[PDB]
Amino acid sequence: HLLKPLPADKQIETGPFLEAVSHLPPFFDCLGSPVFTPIKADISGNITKIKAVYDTNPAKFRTLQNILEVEKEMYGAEWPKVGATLALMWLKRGLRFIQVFLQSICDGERDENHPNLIRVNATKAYEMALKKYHGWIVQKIFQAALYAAPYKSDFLKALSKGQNVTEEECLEKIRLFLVNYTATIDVIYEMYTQMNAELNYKV
Amino acid sequence: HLLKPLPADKQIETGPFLEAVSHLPPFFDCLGSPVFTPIKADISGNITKIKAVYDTNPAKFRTLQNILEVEKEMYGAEWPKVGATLALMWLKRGLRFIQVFLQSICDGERDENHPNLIRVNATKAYEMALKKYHGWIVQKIFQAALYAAPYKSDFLKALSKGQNVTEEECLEKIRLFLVNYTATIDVIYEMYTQMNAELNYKV
Ligand SMILES: CCCCCCCCCCCCC/C=C/[C@@H](O)[C@H](CO[C@@H]1O[C@H](CO)[C@H](O)[C@H](OS(=O)(=O)O)[C@H]1O)NC(=O)CCCCCCCCCCC
Ligand SMILES: CCCCCCCCCCCCC/C=C/[C@@H](O)[C@H](CO[C@@H]1O[C@H](CO)[C@H](O)[C@H](OS(=O)(=O)O)[C@H]1O)NC(=O)CCCCCCCCCCC
Ligand SMILES: CCCCCCCCCCCCCCC
Ligand SMILES: CCCCCCCCCCCCCCC
Ligand code: NA
Ligand code: NA
Repeated sequence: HLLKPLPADKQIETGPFLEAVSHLPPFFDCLGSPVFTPIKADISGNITKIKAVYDTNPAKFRTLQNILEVEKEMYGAEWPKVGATLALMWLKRGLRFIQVFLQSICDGERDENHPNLIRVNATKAYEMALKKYHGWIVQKIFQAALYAAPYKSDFLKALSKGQNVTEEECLEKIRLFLVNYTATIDVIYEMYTQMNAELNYKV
Repeated sequence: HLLKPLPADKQIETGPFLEAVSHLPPFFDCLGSPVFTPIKADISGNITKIKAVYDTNPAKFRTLQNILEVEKEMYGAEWPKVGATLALMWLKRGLRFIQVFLQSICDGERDENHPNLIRVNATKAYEMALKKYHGWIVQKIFQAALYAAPYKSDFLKALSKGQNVTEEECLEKIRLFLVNYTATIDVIYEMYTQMNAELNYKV
């Protein structure tokens, strides 16, 4: 479930984007703990919200840019803290977490003392994508939750279950996925900047 | 939204029980933090599951005892870790948490160093109702989450907002609620014992 390549105009079609990222919450099951259940629910809830908006008028909401532009017009001063704009503001952070996490694993980043954990990789991704938006209590909850993360080898095997591929092949496929995925996330973040749609409030 | 008194036969009608406890998740908002959102979702999800079972045949599922008896018959060896029996096994723990927490506040239990927090009351309730069913990682997550709890005075005011009553009056109304609520929870727990429907697994 690769993302589509970016067109020259860098516009991201909403329908296909939603279809693609809808495949990402299931992989949370690959972490193997109920600790990750509310996480999968938050990301799913963002996707549901954006889809619900889109479905009201797919042509009006053809692209993610259209969502922001249209909602900016539709709403008052509560924008961008409303609607699919808010849902995508949070979704992009989760998407970026996943991106940074996977990229870190693929790049061979590891605690040389504990080379088969994924805590360093998840911590980096958390720092880069989400931490700034969490108050100290939520940050404490993340640090605790990371102990529930699987072994690296197990996580990777879970990502390729049934395919009977080597770890090296699994990582090559992740790297392939990361190309259009990273590009797409980067464009989304830049659009939030350009539209002055980004907020910095903590939860 | 008082619970009904217990009849001589101690049978608890499912429909009215569900209607009554459906009023309890909203009061989570009285804690004033997003930290409690996944908690309210778990308890709501149990109530939804039990209601969904009940709705298949309200007469068959007339009482909570009926639910356990019928599901024991309907299911194989997966019972009691299935169905509305499992949902109620977890719901009762949340209900008991609430009971112990409220009763502790009403009984004047406090950290004399910090008399306007509710951490001691919530810790006691957690220890008595849920802790045993949590692995160490989830227990760490609870301890962290408790820091998000409101001041006692604020929590109580939030429970009576609009009514313009004193704290003393608010607590008298809580104490009234606790009579049939405690009795009902105690019967539920005893039924799980009698039916050998209780499990001790940790999450
Ligand atoms: C039982 C004993 C007691 C203990 C219970 C305490 C439990 C406390 C758990 C707290 C955290 C649950 C995770 C969810 C966090 C969320 O609060 C945030 C903000 O969530 C956003 O809020 C907005 C309003 O401000 C809108 O409602 C958004 O919704 S809208 O659709 O309405 O616009 C919504 O996503 N999302 C987040 O921070 C994003 C989560 C992304 C995670 C990325 C993967 C990381 C994996 C990490 C590895 C560990
Ligand atoms: C974003 C950065 C990363 C950080 C994110 C990490 C977040 C981790 C949060 C973890 C905890 C969320 C709370 C939910 C816990 C639940 O896991 C448990 C068991 O839940 C049960 O599981 C069963 C299967 O075994 C069935 O599915 C039940 O469902 S069924 O309906 O299918 O049968 C379900 O209730 N319920 C519980 O432990 C019960 C909760 C009761 C709480 C009572 C009020 C206490 C208030 C406490 C004050 C603090
Ligand atoms: C601390 C664990 C958080 C890990 C979050 C990753 C779960 C999603 C996995 C996405 C895999 C998509 C790969 C497709 C090639
Ligand atoms: C650490 C905070 C957990 C508190 C859980 C209590 C929330 C539910 C309040 C129930 C109030 C019902 C009173 C009716 C009279
Ligand atoms: Na690179
Ligand atoms: Na007493």
